[PDB]
Amino acid sequence: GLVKMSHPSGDVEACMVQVTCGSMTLNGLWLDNTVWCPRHVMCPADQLSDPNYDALLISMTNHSFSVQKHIGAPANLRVVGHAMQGTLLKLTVDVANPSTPAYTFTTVKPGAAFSVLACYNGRPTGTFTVVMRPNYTIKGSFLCGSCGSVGYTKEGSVINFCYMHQMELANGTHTGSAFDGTMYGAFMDKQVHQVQLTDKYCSVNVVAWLYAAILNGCAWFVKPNRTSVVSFNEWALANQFTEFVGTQSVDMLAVKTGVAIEQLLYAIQQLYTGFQGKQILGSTMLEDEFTPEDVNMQIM
Amino acid sequence: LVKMSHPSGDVEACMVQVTCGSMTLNGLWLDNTVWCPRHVMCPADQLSDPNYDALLISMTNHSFSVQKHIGAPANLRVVGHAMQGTLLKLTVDVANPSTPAYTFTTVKPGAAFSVLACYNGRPTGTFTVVMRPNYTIKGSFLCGSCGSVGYTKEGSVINFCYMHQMELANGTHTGSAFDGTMYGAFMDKQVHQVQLTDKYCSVNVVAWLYAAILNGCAWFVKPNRTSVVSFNEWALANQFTEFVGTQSVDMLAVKTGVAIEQLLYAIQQLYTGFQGKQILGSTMLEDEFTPEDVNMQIM
Ligand SMILES: COc1cccc2[nH]c(C(=O)N[C@@H](CC(C)C)C(=O)N[C@@H](C[C@@H]3CCNC3=O)C(=O)COP(=O)(O)O)cc12
Repeated sequence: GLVKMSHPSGDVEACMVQVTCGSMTLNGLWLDNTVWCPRHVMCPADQLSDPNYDALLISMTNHSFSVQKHIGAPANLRVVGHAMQGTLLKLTVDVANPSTPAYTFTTVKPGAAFSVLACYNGRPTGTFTVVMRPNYTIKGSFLCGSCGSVGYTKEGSVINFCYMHQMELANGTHTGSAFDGTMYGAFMDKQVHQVQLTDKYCSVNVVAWLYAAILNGCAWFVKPNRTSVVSFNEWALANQFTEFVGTQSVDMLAVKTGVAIEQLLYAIQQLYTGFQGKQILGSTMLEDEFTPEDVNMQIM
Repeated sequence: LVKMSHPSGDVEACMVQVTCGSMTLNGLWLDNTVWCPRHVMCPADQLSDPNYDALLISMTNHSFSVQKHIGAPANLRVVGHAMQGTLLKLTVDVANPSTPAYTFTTVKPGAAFSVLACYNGRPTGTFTVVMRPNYTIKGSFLCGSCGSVGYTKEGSVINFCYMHQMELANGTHTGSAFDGTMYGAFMDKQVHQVQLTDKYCSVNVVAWLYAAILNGCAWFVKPNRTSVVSFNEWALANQFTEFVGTQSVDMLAVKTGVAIEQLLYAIQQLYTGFQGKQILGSTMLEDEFTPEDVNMQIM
């Protein structure tokens, strides 16, 4: 009973713009008087292989950037200021966005989930939820012209913006910026080829998923045997597994099932070996794309 | 290959709480009409078998109160109530200023649509389902989600295709088309209901296999071929839907040079087992991705 859920995209659609510098164009996020977009917008296609953004910046001026609002309330958008921030450009416009929602800037830790709004030419086209892999990449769907799309969560009315798209790596694997400018996984926003670290299973999400299995009757894998957290984080470091860090959302699951964290840590150790042709909520491989928060809100 | 819905801000602009005595759920506000599941008239007790025909005439000028909570808040005075199928078609003295260009098309099994789940007239989450061959959906609805809406978008035209109404034994859901008719003809009544046995969306597996080939996973292709007509006869006995090709499945055939009928035969083999192999990271066949999905996302 567990489906990939995203926040309703509206609030964010009200903030998407197109940013242009010469002929290069991408997506931006118009919050109040500021417009954020990736800095590789300044760089001509020729210098993309080794750009000199400190050069490009000083070489640029407000007349280099044109911002346009293609959706909903149309907009006369004029830049009056610019700064670069890590891999992020911080343009200043003269009209505050009236549809600016309550927002903050938190950097996601691995394993956590967030919604992302897939935009092209400052026009939203699709929404989908991802999880921040331990190798600090994401398995989204992103095409030509999608940079500057945004990733956001939402507690209450506050949108926590967390991700701006930037690049694609090997096949299908993507990464980007936190809004403090820093690229996740210390990747370089250049057209060079770059190698990713190895992807690990987020152990906490596996735990949640097993909990959701218990909640839907699929419990055959629950044995009395228990492996500690301290012991688990040790076996974990040598089997492509993340340190298990327990949270109160996990304790809540542990009570309504009466099955302890350490019971499901020990099963994880057996099930990575092989299901031996068995299913848990329809799958043969451990699921790590669902958070304990997810399982709580969804199977509540 | 990710599960992807449309943006929802358009649909979010139309959501609305409808309240009728003790009962409350979501509606959709387009022009001067608010749509909603008709069981709001039934008091909570008497749902085991209501007389919606009785309940409707018992209604008066002020039986329904209607609130908009997002954007410009508002109570709306209703000026006329008509029924239609399992839905209440309510008439309101203010046309929705954020009304989009829309149609009401019934969805057929195998096709994907976006859902916007609401509780008390408030959008909370959005996802994408496929309509199961047995006319249920595998979704995530809780208490008060009644009235949430499923849609597709063809250009900038919202195609409303679903209003959620109920949950069967374990979390398989259904609702109505906007013509009023329940998918699967389940009854908007509080009784246990048998869902037919599901099947495999043959076309969506052919799409998914084409998604593999595109990503370099071609090991399962062999020059053998099963004809569509052969397949469907076979499908009847093996829990599959009949295959109906498409301009979109044809695009995959071209940019892969792999015939539909090769993957039809390839389906018949893989239905047994993968023989210790994996396809895009999976052991069983995957049927929730459409030929349109594969076309858009590997393009
Ligand atoms: C009667 O013996 C049964 C046996 C076995 C299964 C059964 N299922 C239902 C049922 O589903 N009943 C509908 C109302 C009837 C009249 C059609 C309902 O309740 N629908 C929800 C949506 C549901 C809530 C849970 N997830 C959803 O999607 C509304 O949105 C309101 O929500 P709430 O009443 O406040 O929970 C009755 C029943």
